[PDB]
Amino acid sequence: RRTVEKTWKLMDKVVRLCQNPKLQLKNSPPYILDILPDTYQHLRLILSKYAQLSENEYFKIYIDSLMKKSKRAIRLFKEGKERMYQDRRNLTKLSLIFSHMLAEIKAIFPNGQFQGDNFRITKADAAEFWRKFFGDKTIVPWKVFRQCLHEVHQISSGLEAMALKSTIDLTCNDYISVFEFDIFTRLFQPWGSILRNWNFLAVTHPGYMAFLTYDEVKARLQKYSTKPGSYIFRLSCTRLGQWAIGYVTGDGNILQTIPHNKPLFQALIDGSREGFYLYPDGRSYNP
Repeated sequence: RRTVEKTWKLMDKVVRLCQNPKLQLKNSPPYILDILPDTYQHLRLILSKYAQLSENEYFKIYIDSLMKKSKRAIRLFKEGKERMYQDRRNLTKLSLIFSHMLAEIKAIFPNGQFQGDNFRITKADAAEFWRKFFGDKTIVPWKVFRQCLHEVHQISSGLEAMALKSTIDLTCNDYISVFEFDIFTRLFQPWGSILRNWNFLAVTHPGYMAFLTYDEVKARLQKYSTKPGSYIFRLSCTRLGQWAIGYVTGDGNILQTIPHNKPLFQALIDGSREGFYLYPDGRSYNP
């Protein structure tokens, strides 16, 4: 708790810094003004229930992530000055990453207790991969993983690795827990063509907006009312491991679907067929 008294303390400076009126935070997911507070409430849940907690390696890496994370914001509010109303956009990249650190600690410690030992990963192939390789593990550094990842699904170049590090390392801490893992496995399934989809999808596809809000997505496709068929897809902070599809109707309107649990790969392949998905990001060509 010694360092976490130092962890919360840092987090309060930050919620202290954000609450500034000159910031006009339009708290639309994520709400840096809630995720952070909620993150504390849970640490109380977690610390309530628990030296066994002390040796938890993920807890250590995690709180390390949180604080390392906390001070950067402040430092940010420092460097930035007036700019505070690229240093800003950075702020958002963060409230985002905190949003995820939220979800993960929530997932590894449900109701307040450690259950990483038993995370049930959604896709099976996916699960045997990790079990086989990591088995008992809950968190794994980046290099290690990539290496194993590599024994099965070869990674074309140092460039692409990091780019993938980028897509799997949410919390941004150079480690990959079963969670950051379990989400990405569900995002880019099926397990066999793992890296194949990812590349075709979130790397060269004009239709991959990464994280976005339902208001922004609409916002963007308001520039295509004129052309129904135009669509784009995204991830969601409020529901990680999930893609939602936005597109414009022959009614001129803008609709939003979320596949239940059919991959994006097919969805788009099909929706494009009923002539639903035809001009990725209002762009002529569509793969």
